[PDB]
Amino acid sequence: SVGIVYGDQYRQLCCSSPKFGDRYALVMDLINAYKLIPELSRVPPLQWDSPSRMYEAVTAFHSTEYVDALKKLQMLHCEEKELTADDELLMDSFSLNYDCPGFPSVFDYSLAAVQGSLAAASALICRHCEVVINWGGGWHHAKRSEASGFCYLNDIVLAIHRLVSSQTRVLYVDLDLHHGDGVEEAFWYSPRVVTFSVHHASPGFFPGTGTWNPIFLNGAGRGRFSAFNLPLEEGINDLDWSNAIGPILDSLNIVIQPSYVVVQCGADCLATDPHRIFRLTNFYPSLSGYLYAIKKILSWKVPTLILGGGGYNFPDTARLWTRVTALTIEEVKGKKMTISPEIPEHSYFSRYGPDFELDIDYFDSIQKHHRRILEQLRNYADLNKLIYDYDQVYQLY
Ligand SMILES: O=C(NO)c1cccc(C(=O)Nc2ccccc2)c1
Ligand SMILES: [K+]
Ligand SMILES: [K+]
Ligand SMILES: [Zn+2]
Repeated sequence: SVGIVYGDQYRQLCCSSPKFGDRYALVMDLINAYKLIPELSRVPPLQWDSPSRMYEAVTAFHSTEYVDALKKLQMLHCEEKELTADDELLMDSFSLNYDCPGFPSVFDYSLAAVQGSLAAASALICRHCEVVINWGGGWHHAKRSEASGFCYLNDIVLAIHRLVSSQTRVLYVDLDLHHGDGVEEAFWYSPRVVTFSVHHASPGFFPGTGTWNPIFLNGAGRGRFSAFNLPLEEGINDLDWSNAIGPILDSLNIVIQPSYVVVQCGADCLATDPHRIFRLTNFYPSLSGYLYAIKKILSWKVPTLILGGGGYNFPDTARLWTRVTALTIEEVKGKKMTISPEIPEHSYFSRYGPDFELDIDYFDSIQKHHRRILEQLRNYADLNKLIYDYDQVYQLY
């Protein structure tokens, strides 16, 4: 089946943050408005037997002291009184400040994504679902003891850890506009989790990694060559973005033969995202780079976790992820999803004006990266004794 994470409490928590507002509600309600919910298996978020079991799960990646501080931040933001200087300094030591502020539900909000993505991983492991979608997850920037980029807990890392610990290899594909630094770092020393991020990178652009640092770092220790990156200049359209990552994706699957694929599908590469950097679309006849990538990953018939992430044009993010959800149903079940070009009437219909259409309202370096990435993949296969056909992989590019 195709699973999707939702629930009443989950929805409330995913809509409780100042940065992402009600985005998750728009996403799930547009999926509902297009009558996709009956096609999908609801995956309930994971809950625990006790505080200690919860800490045991979250501190599989995060430090106890960081989790403590994040919970304290929520507590402090539920009281009217201003933080003490000592508490401000404590929060600063975990980067729980500036772009990762406190708010009254910050811990419950952050933990909810973890609950959803851990449940999604478990549904894949027990083979209840062949693919699971979590549009409340995908928070790729959070580090062991540091919040970053409005990511407080790294649900992706925790989900991947569950998968790899269930020879199991996981391929992580990060389609967000931003470099997936938190996930890359978590598995920097781990050959069995290969990370691949395609992203914009340029001087001063967040978070700064995923590019020449100069040479290209790619993992360390036994994880050498296991972290892949494709930085792209601003302005790239569906076709060029698709041709840039298509052969890399196919080569990674052929060589790594992953037992699971985890995809972060942040929507901030859309031409209409307020970042205004890439020119991708949700068009489904150019073909949306996102849909091209997802279709290609699902053609591998590997159990796959599809997560959300960035996306700051909330209606267009719902437009894109609704099409990703329909495409996943089609590819996995084999059942054609016919979707009207009109946004159906529903709770948030007015948010899609004035056009009220499903299509978003939008009218050599890469060759060098391919040669570099192919060489790195050969080095990865050699170091990890993976038998693969070099000529066939070369023909993909
Ligand atoms: O998506 C991200 N990382 O995957 C990310 C990380 C840090 C900051 C922002 C950010 O604030 N973006 C934004 C730009 C313009 C308008 C609204 C929001 C986004
Ligand atoms: K990315
Ligand atoms: K790795
Ligand atoms: Zn992003």
